Amino acid sequence: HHHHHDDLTDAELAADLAADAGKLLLQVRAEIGFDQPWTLGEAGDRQANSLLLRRLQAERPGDAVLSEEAHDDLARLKSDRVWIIDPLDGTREFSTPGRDDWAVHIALWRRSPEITDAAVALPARGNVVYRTDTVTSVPGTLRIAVSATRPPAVLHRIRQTLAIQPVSIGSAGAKAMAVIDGYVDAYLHAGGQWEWDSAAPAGVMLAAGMHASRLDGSPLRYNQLDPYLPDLLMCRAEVAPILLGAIADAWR
Ligand SMILES: Nc1ncnc2c1ncn2[C@@H]1O[C@H](COP(=O)(O)O)[C@@H](O)[C@H]1O
Ligand SMILES: [Mg+2]
Ligand SMILES: [Mg+2]
Ligand SMILES: [Mg+2]
Repeated sequence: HHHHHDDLTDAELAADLAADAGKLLLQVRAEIGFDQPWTLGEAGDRQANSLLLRRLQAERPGDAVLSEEAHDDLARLKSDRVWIIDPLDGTREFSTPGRDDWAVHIALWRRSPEITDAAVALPARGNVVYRTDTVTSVPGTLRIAVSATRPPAVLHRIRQTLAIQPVSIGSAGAKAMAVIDGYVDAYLHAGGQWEWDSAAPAGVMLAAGMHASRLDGSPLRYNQLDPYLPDLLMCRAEVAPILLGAIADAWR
C-alpha cells in the first residue's frame, strides 16, 4: 500500500513500457532476422505497438493514446492525459544488422500543457532506459547529431559561420540521448517529423535541465490536431543561444 503520492507512477509506467517494448523488439529481431528488412521493420512496428496499446488500456484505461502505428481518432483533443508513443523509432536501423541506433519513445502529455513524464529505451544498448524521474543534470567546435537518412538542409547555411562536425546517427531518441551522454553537443532536425518522434526525447531533455525547442526557439507543442512537428533543437543550455542565433541569422 501507499506505493506513491500494480500501481506504478506515470514515470515508472513510462519506463516499464519502454523497457518491455524494448525486450519484445529484441525478440522480434532475433526471431525474424535480417533477410527481409521490410518484413523485420513491419513486424517490429506492429508488435511493439500491440504490446504498448494493450498495456496502456490495461494500466491506464482512462488515458488517450497517440501512436505512430495506430489510427488517430482525435478523442485526445478533449483529454487532459495523452500518451504519445513511437513504438519503434529508427525502424530503418532496427531492420539493419548490427545497428544500435533505434529506440522506443513513451511520453505522457498532461494538460497545462507539458510532457510531464517520459522514457526513451535504446534496446540494443543493453536495453538502457532514460527516464524523466532518474535522468541527471562556448566550445570552439560543435558536434551536432543529424539524421543518417534525411539531414536538414539548414545545417549547410549555419556551417558557414560555425565550426560544426555533423554526426550521422539514426533515430530521434538515439540522437537526443547522445546529447544527454555528451557524445554530441546538439541534435538538430528540420524538414519534417511527428509528435511521437520528439515528445519523449524532449521530456527527458527538459528533465535533465537541457534545452529543447523548435528551431525558432519557441516551445515544442504537443497534442495538436495535426501531429506533424517538423523541426527541433536539443542541446546543452549554453549551446542553445549560439545555435538559435545562427539559425536566426540564416534568415538575414
Ligand atoms: N523529413 C522527415 N519527414 C518526416 N519524418 C521524418 C523526417 N526525417 C526524419 N523523420 C522521422 O524522424 C524519426 C527519426 O528519423 P532519423 O533521424 O532520420 O532516423 C523517424 O521516425 C523518421 O521517420
Ligand atoms: Mg515512421
Ligand atoms: Mg516508429
Ligand atoms: Mg519515429
